[PDB]
Amino acid sequence: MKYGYFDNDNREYVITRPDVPAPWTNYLGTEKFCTVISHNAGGYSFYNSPEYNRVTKFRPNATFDRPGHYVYLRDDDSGDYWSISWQPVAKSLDEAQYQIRHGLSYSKFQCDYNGIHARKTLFVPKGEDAEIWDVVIKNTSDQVRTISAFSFVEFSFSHIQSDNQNHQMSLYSAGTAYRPGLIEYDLYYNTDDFEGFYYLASTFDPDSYDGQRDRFLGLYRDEANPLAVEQGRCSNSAQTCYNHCGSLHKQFTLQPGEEIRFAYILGIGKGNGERLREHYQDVANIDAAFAAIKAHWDERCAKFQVKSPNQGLDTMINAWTLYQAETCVVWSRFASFIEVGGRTGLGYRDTAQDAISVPHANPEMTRKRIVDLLRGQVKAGYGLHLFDPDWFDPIHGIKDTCSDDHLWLIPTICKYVMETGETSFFDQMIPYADGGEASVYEHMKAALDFSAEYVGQTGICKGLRADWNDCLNLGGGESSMVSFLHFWALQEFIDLAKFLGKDQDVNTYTEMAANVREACETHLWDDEGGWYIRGLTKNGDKIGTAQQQEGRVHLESNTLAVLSGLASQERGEQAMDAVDEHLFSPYGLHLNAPSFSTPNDDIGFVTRVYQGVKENGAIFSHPNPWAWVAETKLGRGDRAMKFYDALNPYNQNDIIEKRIAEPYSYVQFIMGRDHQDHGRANHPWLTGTSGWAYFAVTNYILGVQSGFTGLSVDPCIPSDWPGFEVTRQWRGATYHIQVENPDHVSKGVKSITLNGAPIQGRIPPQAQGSDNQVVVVLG
Amino acid sequence: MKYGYFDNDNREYVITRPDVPAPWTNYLGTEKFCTVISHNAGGYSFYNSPEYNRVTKFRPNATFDRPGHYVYLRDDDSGDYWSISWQPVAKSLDEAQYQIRHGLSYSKFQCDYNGIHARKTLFVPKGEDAEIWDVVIKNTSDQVRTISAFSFVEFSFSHIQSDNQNHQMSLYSAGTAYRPGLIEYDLYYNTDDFEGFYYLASTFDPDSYDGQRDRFLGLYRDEANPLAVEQGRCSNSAQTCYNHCGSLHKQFTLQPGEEIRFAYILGIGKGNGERLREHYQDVANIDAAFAAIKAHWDERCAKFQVKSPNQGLDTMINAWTLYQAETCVVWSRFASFIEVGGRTGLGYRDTAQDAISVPHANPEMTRKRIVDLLRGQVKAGYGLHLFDPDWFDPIHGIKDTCSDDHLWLIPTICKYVMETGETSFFDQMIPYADGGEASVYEHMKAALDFSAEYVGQTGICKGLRADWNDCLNLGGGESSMVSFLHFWALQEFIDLAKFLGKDQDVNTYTEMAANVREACETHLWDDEGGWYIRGLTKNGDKIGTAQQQEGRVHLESNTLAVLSGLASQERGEQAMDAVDEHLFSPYGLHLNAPSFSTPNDDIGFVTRVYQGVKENGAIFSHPNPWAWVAETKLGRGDRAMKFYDALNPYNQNDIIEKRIAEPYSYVQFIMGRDHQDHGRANHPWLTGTSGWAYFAVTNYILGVQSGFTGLSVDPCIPSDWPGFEVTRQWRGATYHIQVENPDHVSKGVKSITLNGAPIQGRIPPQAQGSDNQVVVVLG
Ligand SMILES: [Ca+2]
Ligand SMILES: [Ca+2]
Ligand SMILES: [Ca+2]
Ligand SMILES: [Ca+2]
Ligand SMILES: [Ca+2]
Ligand SMILES: [Ca+2]
Repeated sequence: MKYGYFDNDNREYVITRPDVPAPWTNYLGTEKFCTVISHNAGGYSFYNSPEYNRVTKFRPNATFDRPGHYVYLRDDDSGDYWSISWQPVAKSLDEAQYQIRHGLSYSKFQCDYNGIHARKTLFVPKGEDAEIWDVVIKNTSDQVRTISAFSFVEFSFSHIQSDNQNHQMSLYSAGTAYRPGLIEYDLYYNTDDFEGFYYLASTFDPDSYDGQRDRFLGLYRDEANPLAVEQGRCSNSAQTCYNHCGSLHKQFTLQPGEEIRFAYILGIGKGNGERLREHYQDVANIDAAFAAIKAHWDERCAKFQVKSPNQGLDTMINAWTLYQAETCVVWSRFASFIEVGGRTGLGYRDTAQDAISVPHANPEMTRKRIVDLLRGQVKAGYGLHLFDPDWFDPIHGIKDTCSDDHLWLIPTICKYVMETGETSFFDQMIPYADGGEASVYEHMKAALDFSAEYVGQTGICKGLRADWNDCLNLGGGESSMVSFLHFWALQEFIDLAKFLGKDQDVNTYTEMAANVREACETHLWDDEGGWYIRGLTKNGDKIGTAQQQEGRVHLESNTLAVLSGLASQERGEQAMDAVDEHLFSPYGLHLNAPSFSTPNDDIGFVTRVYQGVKENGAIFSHPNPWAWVAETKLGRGDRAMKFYDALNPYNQNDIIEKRIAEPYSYVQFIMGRDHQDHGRANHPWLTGTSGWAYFAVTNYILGVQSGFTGLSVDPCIPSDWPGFEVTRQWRGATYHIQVENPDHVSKGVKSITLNGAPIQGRIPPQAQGSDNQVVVVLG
Repeated sequence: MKYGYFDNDNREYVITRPDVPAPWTNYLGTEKFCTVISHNAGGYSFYNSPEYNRVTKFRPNATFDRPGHYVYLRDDDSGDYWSISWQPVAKSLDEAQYQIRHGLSYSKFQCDYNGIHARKTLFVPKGEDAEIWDVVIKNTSDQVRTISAFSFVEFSFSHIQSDNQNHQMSLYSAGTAYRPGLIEYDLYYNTDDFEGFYYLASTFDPDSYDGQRDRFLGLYRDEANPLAVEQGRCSNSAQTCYNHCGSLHKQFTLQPGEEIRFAYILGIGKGNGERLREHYQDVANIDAAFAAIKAHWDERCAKFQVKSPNQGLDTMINAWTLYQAETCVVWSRFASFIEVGGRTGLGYRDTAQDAISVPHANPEMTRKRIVDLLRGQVKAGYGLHLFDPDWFDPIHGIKDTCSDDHLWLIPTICKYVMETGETSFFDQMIPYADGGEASVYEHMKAALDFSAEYVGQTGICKGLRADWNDCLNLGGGESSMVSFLHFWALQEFIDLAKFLGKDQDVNTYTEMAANVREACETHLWDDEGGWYIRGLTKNGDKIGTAQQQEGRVHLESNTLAVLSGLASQERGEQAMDAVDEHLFSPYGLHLNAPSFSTPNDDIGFVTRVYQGVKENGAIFSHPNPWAWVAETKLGRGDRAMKFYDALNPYNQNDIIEKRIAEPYSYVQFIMGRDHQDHGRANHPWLTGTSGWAYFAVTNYILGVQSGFTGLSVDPCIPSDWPGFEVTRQWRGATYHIQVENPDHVSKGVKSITLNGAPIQGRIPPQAQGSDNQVVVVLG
């Protein structure tokens, strides 16, 4: 079953039926004001901090996704009413036709019902901290129609906790006041004239309004049947205390075929509402704002475009996965329909990894997040697991430290400089979170040295998940994954030091890497099963062996052994063959197998998790891309693509009855074979899977990699591919890459010509604005 | 307008119309399992800790109070369905007749609709950690009817925060399994076989069941129209992960006039469900359990009964206010429809005050809370503002200390011993929260000494509310109220030391009290306005003077000046006359006047609060009873009763359109004259107003006071009262008190006779089980 389709021409996902088994969401905003909106217009907005500056409310994890940003239409001759979004009124789908088009930073809602055509486009314009509701109403009937429009948003008390609890305080913390076409919401305890005021305005001069939620909705009614909408007029309520809303109403008389256009604006700050309601009265200003949003992504998408034999890959890489990846980098991981309170700010390992994905499209935000992470690192070398970047924008101990967080930052910083050429970044002085300062280069060495220190007696990095927090504590237990990650970070740093001429560091870290490789190859390989173990308990018992009954094969250790470059080709192929044989499924690769069924605290919390769920036997998406990278390094492009196709949401567009979640977004995890809901995808949007998937496909399958001295093209594709084409923008120059595979191999470059001239090695960075033809022949 | 009436005979409040403007709630449970339930069956249950052991979910502060404990009935011949409680199905009130009877620790729901009579009694039986749903269905039509019943509860993830957020974890933290007539809910991460398991069972053998919320309710539906109920059968769902519910269904065939009875049981712990569903199959066991709940309160109510000319006073004192007061002592202040997360445990000043109210009815719980408070006190002498008694059941600094918390404990402990005669309690060794131990007596001296130390240069106690937390910080600013409270606590302690023969302490604290009185009479009286000021800013500016434009007269300082016994009769009368003239309203006494309109941090956060709201000009209920006590000490019974009648919820039974909240419960505050909603009552049930109101009426208006050596009867009533009667149980003996007022005075005892013999002074404690006639003649 399917509920929509991909519109490649307009870069939108079209939902043709609104009764989807779950809310399919989209993100509005590219700067500070953000809105998480569903195909049923359910959702909320926040400014900068989802935890402390929520703008409109949200009652999560319920059968309905309310409240939202709704527009109710009413036929004043009959009293009939409906919403432009299907919910909350939920007019019969046998009577009304709904369509939702989720685009990049905008969502279009459409409803055709009983002679009235209505469209509503929600988007956050660049340059403003507000959301525009561009509404168009057309009378498609043969008679004069009188239609009233009502907006609705329930204003938040700003702190999520204040919306969820402590109402003894929050119910008396705000008030509403009215001025022509503007409901002004005052957070009374927040004296900042900007952050302490919200508003809902209309470009039309209202006939009525409501600032009190209980008056608009009415007693024993909810968003599905507001009293104001039913009776055809608001109560013109506005007062201090209790729950507030932003409802503006206007009646329109439409001749047959006549259409009208107007807008509502939800925003923050005194003075902005009166200004924008006037500004957008000239619809040309709305169109101009929308055009800027289209341009924003056109510019980004154009920096990497691919044309290959795989339509699913092309569709996702050329738009959706880039979009999801950058969304993570810009908005972080704590504002969705799943993350709705508590954790806020930046997760160290999450953003460190996310930031490696789109420096080619958004270098400024990538640099910002990297600086945030460097500022969130302590002198010891590790990073604060969870912190608010605003804290350090001009601290926990080793017990709460997660052994891998800081290491992910190394490859990411190296990639950022490779991409932008900002080599001076390494000399920039950045303060440590716990006092003092050091250059970016030294921050990096502090991270590498930390992991070299925190190892066991056999030379393996400490790290094991004891509690329910996905954190590799240092309280006992060694992790194969951390050692492999350390090796990878070391290889990256070695290349850097070599490029910078830091001979002393080259020797130091080459030696360190050498010791890591020897220790891993000696202690982590299981020659009975033919794979790498997950690690060892604090008592020295190997976890992930061929002799154990549960948790024998682990995805993370085996994929990273190869991705890092530590594993030999021989062990790499066998380990990945075990991954394929024991972990592959039509929905993607399982994290481990068999699932754990016996609680064992020496192994970790994973033994206390349901089978086929989360860390215990589920298809955890994040590590899947690592398997693709591993396969490309082994030269098995067909194997890599088998894995890619299985996880690609695009290919599951017509199995929603099983997947449930959005077919345009990667999710945190899919229920594994051991759970009765095997196949159901959970937690779309804010997952590191998107950044890694984008990175894996662009840099390893398609094989396009920026470097310190040149651009490399070394693809690993399915042998049956006749070739493919990529448009890559790097350091201000364009590279039109054409890959030819006449001998039908998977990997191996026979020749590369730059502008008609054969070259050997990487492509040197060309002049600013230059357009270069690059022909790569595999063989 | 009214929505019900008081049924004095059955000690229940009868709601005859369910479309009340707000949820009118009741509390089920007397031991550890508690349920906050509304007249629409909305609400939730928790075990011991509302924060960490919630049993069923609750979506607060919304237009509907859901979810709840619902029973849906369906006519299987027509497909029509409705709930026994009006909501959530909300059958037209022109078609169905609903009645709800809230009783002491039980609630009866009734629905008469289209030939079917149904009753549902919810109550938590003593001895079990569960809630019984006693259901009776009767066919009152002239034809055979086939009716199906469905239960519904949405199981909580136990931690309130886990229900509200962090679903990335909680959605995979539980599961359901089914056994005949029992849905077993497993909190997977809680290994305790008792606390880590909930259940919903039925005495009947089910025809179908549902453990998955999404299957019972169905897609794009909610509690108002469950798919299972509409289709007439559950889907027999049960699995791990996602949201769970407890739905058991059974179809019944009823002959005309035939009725059936069965029960659902919501509870905690493995093994209990199978046991209780079987136990209650014999309805006699349900009746026996209900009888125990009636007995529980019959015993308590009988210990103090009054018959006076004031029906409102009698109705409330004989049942409702005692009930509300004891509810606060037993369940604390953090579980209602307003307090739904965050703060949990015990508020020091809240419980210290609450515990003075019902030692005559529940001495065991009173003693327990007193010990909790003593354990929550630090060596320095102050108490932890908010703490969990379980923490100390076998710490903040002076910056987070609230200057009055510990002082309230003194009069409360003295009262407890006076009431029970447990003089040995003073010698009991109790550990301080921050290490070490001392006798109860010494704990008390530590509190008194602390306040003597933390005073200003003029001798007034430090204390002023700087932030939004109702805490009198010691960071600068002096409080009249704290000094008066200190004096009151000192007078109480002096009487104690005198009784115990501690001459040295008698001299020490008499001297301390003397200094407090001199300092207050010298610096806190405003001879221009004729009242006591609120206090002084850290800069020495008096707050609450006749010359100021805002916040001139304050209720707390003026009432306590008299209640404490510090103020002279002359200043007392004038100060209280100012209270009457400037603060009295038909809804009760305002906290201060005029309201503040200019932010002034030297004065406190009150200057940043909306006018007529909370601390700034609202009718804050808590201090109102202090005014009654003050008036009785001044001998003005008519004035005291004017105040009592104005705040008494009972007298507002027919002005619900203005009051909104329950007419049987005191609330935290009523909107003041300065707010447009003046008259609206906010936050019923968990307010110290109930304990203080009970204490004020029983001990001061009716004037019955237990003492260390005898029982005192010194009433202060309206002059037109011909007299009144009280039945008082004290230390195992009964005192049948008859007060005669032939000369129509307000206060002053001419004579007192004990069992026919005239006596002078207090009534000596009589023999256990004795019944004594006490005749008091005023004159
Ligand atoms: Ca404000
Ligand atoms: Ca510096
Ligand atoms: Ca160019
Ligand atoms: Ca359990
Ligand atoms: Ca001891
Ligand atoms: Ca007796």
